[PDB]
Parts: sequence; C-alpha cells; structure tokens
Amino acid sequence: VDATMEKLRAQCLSRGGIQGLARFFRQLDRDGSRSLDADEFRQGLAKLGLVLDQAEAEGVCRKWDRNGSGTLDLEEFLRALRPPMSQAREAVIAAAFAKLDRSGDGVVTVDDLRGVYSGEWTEDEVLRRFLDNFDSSEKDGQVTLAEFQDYYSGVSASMNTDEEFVAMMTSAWQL
Amino acid sequence: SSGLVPRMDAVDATMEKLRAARFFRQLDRDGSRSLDADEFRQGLAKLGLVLDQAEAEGVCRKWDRNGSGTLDLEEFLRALRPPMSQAREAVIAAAFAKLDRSGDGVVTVDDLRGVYSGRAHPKVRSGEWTEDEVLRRFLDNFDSSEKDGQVTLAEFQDYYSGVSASMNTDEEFVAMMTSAWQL
Ligand SMILES: [Ca+2]
Ligand SMILES: [Ca+2]
Ligand SMILES: [Ca+2]
Ligand SMILES: [Ca+2]
Ligand SMILES: [Ca+2]
Ligand SMILES: [Ca+2]
Ligand SMILES: [Ca+2]
Ligand SMILES: [Ca+2]
Ligand SMILES: [Ca+2]
Repeated sequence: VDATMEKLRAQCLSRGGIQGLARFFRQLDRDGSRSLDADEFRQGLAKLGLVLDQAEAEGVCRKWDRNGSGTLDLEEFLRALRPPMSQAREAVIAAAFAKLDRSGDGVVTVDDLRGVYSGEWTEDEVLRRFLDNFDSSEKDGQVTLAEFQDYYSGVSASMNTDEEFVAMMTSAWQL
Repeated sequence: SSGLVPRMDAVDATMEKLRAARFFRQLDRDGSRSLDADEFRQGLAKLGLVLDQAEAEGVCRKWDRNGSGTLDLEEFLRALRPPMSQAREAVIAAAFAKLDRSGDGVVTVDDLRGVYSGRAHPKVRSGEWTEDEVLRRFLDNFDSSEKDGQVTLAEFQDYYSGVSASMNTDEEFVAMMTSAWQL
C-alpha cells in the first residue's frame, strides 16, 4: 500500500513538481467537486497501472484526510504526494521531539514546556503562544510529531543536504 | 579454540574471481531453471575458473537454501553477493547489539520498547494502533519471512545482506547505518 503510494510519486517524478500535482489533482477529480473520494482516487490510479481495492482506497484517504471530511482536498492531496523526507532528517526531528516532549507521552503540551521556557498576558498564556508556533494553523494545545515535522518541512526543503539540516537541528535544540 | 568451527580456501579464491540472470541462463545448459553441481562446474571451466567435482558440489550444498540439490536464480544471485567486509559486519553487529537490550541474542518488541517510543506515531495518535503494534510492525521488516516477534542476528544479517549489496563503498554503508541506528 505504501509501496503503491511510492510508485505514484516515482511516476509523478516523470515531469510532475508540485504545481503539476494540482494539475493532476484536478484530472483525478472527475466531478470537479474540488475534492477526491476513495472511488475517484482508485479509478485514477487504475489508469496508471497502480491497483488497490476500495477498502485500500478509503484507507489511503483516511490517512491523509486531516479534517475528517472523508475526502481529500487540494491541500491534503499535496501533502500526500510530497516526497517524504530522508531518514536522517527525520531522525533529528524525532530526536528533537523527544527532547521537547519532557512527559514523553507522544505529544507536546503547555505542561511539557513548564520549567524549560518562560499585568496582562500571564505565565502559561505566554507558554501557550510558544506551543502555538509549532502547532498547525488551528491551535488545539497539542503538538504531534507529524505537526512538528511540518513545522520544518519549509527549511528542510530549502536546505539541499541532510548535514545542513542535521547540523542546524543539533544546534537549535542542543542535541 | 572455543567458538571456532572448522571449514576450501581454494574455493574462496575461485568464488571471488567469478564475482567479477543473463549469466545464470547461460550456465543452465539443460534449461531446468536451476543449476546442477555438475553444470555450475562446467560453466566455470568454460570461463577459466577451475573447480573439481566435490568443490562444485560443496558450493551448491551451501547456497541451495531450499534443499532442492540445485541453485535457482534467487539462490545464485545470493551466492554472487560479495562477502561482507569487517567494517560492514561491524556496523551491523553494533546495531544489533544496540537493539538487543536484554542481551539474550534476539531482538523483540520488549527490547525495542527500551530503545524507541512508538507513542508519537500517527497510527497510535488516531487510536487505530497501539505502541507495541507499531513496534511489532517495525520489527517485522527485519524478521525472516515467518514473523514471530523475534529477530536473531542471523535474521538481521540476512536482512542487511541485500541492502549491503546495493551500496558500492563500505563508507556509504557504514555512515548509512550510523545514521539509521544512531550509534
Ligand atoms: Ca470529486
Ligand atoms: Ca478532508
Ligand atoms: Ca508530553
Ligand atoms: Ca495540534
Ligand atoms: Ca540445470
Ligand atoms: Ca534450491
Ligand atoms: Ca533480547
Ligand atoms: Ca505499553
Ligand atoms: Ca524470527
């Protein structure tokens, strides 16, 4: 399934880079509804020699559907086809996430930031504003690993080598 | 001395030289889609690499994983892999040593739990997978074809034989591994 999802990109790499993904997105969207259903997604991949069944399709849509619409919009689809980051880059992030997550339950919260960072604006209200920086656009007081990972998708994309990324992360977080 | 097993040196020489599908099919004189000890023997002579009868039989016996008495494509492809240098063997063992927390010779989910947290994983955050299930999933990749939550050094080595063969220089391979397992 992930192998099928990688063959898609390998195939997209034959010309298509992210502006091309929107172009392909809209050719997948048969009804033009501006989102992809598991059905539309499946028939589109079939046209490319990639085969998975409906339950597999819903599964892929389930994974990338970030707002529980049961469907893939342009943003989610673009995030789906982003070439995954190399493992070394992923490892330093992982590493820095562990640091940040004092409590080590799997998510970073205002409480994890207590003791590590610090009339109007109070204490953890400031701490909350810090948490927000790394959080998604819709702040909910929790930072996942996936979210933390997005926060750095920008600079990572800019930086051409793992060592540039690795060196930066190492110093930022004193790993 | 203890730990040593007797093994044939002249076979190692002939086997090296050889290393340096199209080829398999050439050698498969009788089109059986597998190599007799006898055919392998004749093929190598036709190429100027000399092996007697038992030496050729010895090589089939040791690469014929499934015990068909013969070498098929998968088995032949494996045999031609270059021997693993001290350096590559060293990073593999260091990575295995790291994973095997209990130090009982096998890497299990229980080992892994002391090395990695699986909690931050997206499939755990959605409620669909447990930490141990992500950890088991990770373990399976290194496991033999029959998954049993146990990965032995043999199995670990077998897993990396293929990957190793993919990279040209010891240094690429050593650095890869050092970044993969953070040693
Ligand atoms: Ca649609
Ligand atoms: Ca959606
Ligand atoms: Ca936490
Ligand atoms: Ca969040
Ligand atoms: Ca034959
Ligand atoms: Ca065989
Ligand atoms: Ca163990
Ligand atoms: Ca547990
Ligand atoms: Ca096993």
